[PDB]
Amino acid sequence: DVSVHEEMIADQVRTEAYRLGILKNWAALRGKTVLDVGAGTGILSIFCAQAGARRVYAVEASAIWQQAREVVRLNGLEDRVHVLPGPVETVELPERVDAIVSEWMGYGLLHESMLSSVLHARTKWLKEGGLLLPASAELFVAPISDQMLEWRLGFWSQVKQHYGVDMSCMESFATRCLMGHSEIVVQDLSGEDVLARPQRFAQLELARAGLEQELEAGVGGRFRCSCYGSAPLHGFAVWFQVTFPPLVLSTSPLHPATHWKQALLYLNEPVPVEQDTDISGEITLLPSPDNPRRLRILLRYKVGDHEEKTKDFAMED
Amino acid sequence: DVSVHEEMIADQVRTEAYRLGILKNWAALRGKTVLDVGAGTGILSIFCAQAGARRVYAVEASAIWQQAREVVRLNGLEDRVHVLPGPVETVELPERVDAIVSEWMGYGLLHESMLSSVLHARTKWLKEGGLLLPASAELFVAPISDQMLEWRLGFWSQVKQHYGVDMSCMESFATRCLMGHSEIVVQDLSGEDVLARPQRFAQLELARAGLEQELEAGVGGRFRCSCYGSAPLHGFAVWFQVTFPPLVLSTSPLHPATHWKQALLYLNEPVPVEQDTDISGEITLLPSPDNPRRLRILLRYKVGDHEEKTKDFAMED
Ligand SMILES: COCn1cc(CN(CC[C@@H](N)C(=O)O)C[C@H]2O[C@@H](n3cnc4c(N)ncnc43)[C@H](O)[C@@H]2O)c(N)nc1=O
Ligand SMILES: COCn1cc(CN(CC[C@@H](N)C(=O)O)C[C@H]2O[C@@H](n3cnc4c(N)ncnc43)[C@H](O)[C@@H]2O)c(N)nc1=O
Repeated sequence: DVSVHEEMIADQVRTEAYRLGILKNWAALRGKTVLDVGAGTGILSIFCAQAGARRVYAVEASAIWQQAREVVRLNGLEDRVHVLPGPVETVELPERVDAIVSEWMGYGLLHESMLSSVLHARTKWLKEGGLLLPASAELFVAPISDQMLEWRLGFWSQVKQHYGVDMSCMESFATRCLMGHSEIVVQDLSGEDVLARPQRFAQLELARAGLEQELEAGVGGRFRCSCYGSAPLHGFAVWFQVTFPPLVLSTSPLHPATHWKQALLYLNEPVPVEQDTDISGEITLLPSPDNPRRLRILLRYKVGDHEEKTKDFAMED
Repeated sequence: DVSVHEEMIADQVRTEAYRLGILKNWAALRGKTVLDVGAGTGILSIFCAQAGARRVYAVEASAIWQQAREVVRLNGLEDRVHVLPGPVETVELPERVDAIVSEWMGYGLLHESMLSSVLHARTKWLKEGGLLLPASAELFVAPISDQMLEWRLGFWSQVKQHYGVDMSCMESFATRCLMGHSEIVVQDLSGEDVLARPQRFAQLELARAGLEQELEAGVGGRFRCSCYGSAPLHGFAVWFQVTFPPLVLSTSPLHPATHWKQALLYLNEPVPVEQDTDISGEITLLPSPDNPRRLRILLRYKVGDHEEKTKDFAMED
């Protein structure tokens, strides 16, 4: 229960990006009012007060709201930051607000579906022309050769050289277990895993008319790239960045690691690729039919001269 | 599902200890018959055949028995190693056996309670004077100051120095979450965490009359030690070793790491200790009332001049 909060506060990229994204908007926040949607243990509301906000409403649905109230008190801000328990959809604020801040991004950007609550608060509580922090988000994909996966699968074929027993038949079993499922896998990668230049496949402007309906219909787009070299293709990694009106908070595997890691879409088995193998496809992020908070990703892809294939993923538990 | 098997075969201590423990008994195994209780993917049965066993019955209750049959075939041993699906309690072997091998140890030695199946097979299938591999087990305890836990709890009090927001009130919350529960926690430690000389608190001779009834009544004993230095005491670590009639397979945090890690018994909160603080107590490993395969540990302990305390733990899921 503390574990998610520990991961957040140990994430220097996340924490410093928000701290400085908020501080860069001092001019817009000075003497103004802020709503923190899903304030958690409260650090973003405190940052907003430290950037000069007159008053901050920290709205938190979970039990941890009590810790935000204590953090506010410890920092001497109890008369300017008000912690309000419950869903933002039904909280009663005493006034409309000049800015909304929220740490709404989930794995694969949209898992848990919190953006809809930020948009609900924007409509209900944000003053005309008010500020959203962050203001926008971009989605990226790249083909991957997951070096750790390669090693895990291949180790069965190395048992003979280490213990004198051939265990290579386990490779196919392990491949079925680790790649043959249809779950999105959250795992951190690096440049050593990235097989082609990353491609931006969608852009979300949080204030833009129609975004709520786009989320319901599916967010995404097509991509195309060409492989850097020869390797087993394991699938694709999806990640995001968000922008504070600019400072960019990135979750790319080519940038410093974050608690969001990346969302991995594994093909049913490895596919050999070579330098300049063309890969194209389409990725759509959707709410799951049974749970709208569980991310679903529909992947279409075409590797080289192979036929276009499809794989329909749901977020791992 | 493959994950437990990957962890096993990547555990060089486990795999080499069994390989050499088996090979050291070549004289007793040459031309003889072996039962492998819970053969899994089969490597121990193959090792026994490579030590000269005439015939090996590899008994495996789970679905993975099919992989053991394929591993046996890949190594050309299908006419000497027979993979038999189902519980050893009801398998029909064609003959009594000269030796039993088994990888029966769980976390905290007895979690999952597989030893009882080895003892059932000994009674039912082992010839008089036959060999058990391993033959014996010892249980150890030491007081611990878990350096990673210390850092995790203390990081809340460092937030002010890194981001300018006091979050020290989260320390008590985090302590309640991470130490205030009554679950056994499986985690690997090292010498940096060990606060006093480890103490052996029980010895199990697998062939000895009465062991089945001891397991039901509880295995364990008293211990006493004196702390090396000043540190927050977080509780105790429990681990085991097993002996092949001698080669010792150790899961101590002072020895190379294994997939069994150690079983950690955290006190409800840290207790300061100093050089030469005397600690005494008693540890009993028991089957859980509701699930006999789930390990329960009853801990009595006395730190310095503090009163004796009790904590009743059950294995984490
Ligand atoms: C998104 O997926 C990752 N994710 C993120 C968080 C981060 N936290 C805290 C945010 C942060 N600013 C701090 O603690 O500093 C977001 C918090 O937002 C809360 N929340 C969600 N929808 C709400 C609503 N309609 N009204 C009010 N509160 C709502 C939710 O209960 C979390 O406590 C978490 N805890 N778990 C997660 O898996
Ligand atoms: C103990 O706690 C850790 N532990 C261990 C294993 C190791 N394996 C495989 C052993 C090994 N020699 C190989 O695969 O090389 C032990 C195997 O033993 C099987 N088993 C248990 N009781 C049985 C019975 N009465 N009759 C027949 N088979 C039985 C069980 O289904 C496992 O597959 C595992 N898989 N999970 C775990 O959590």
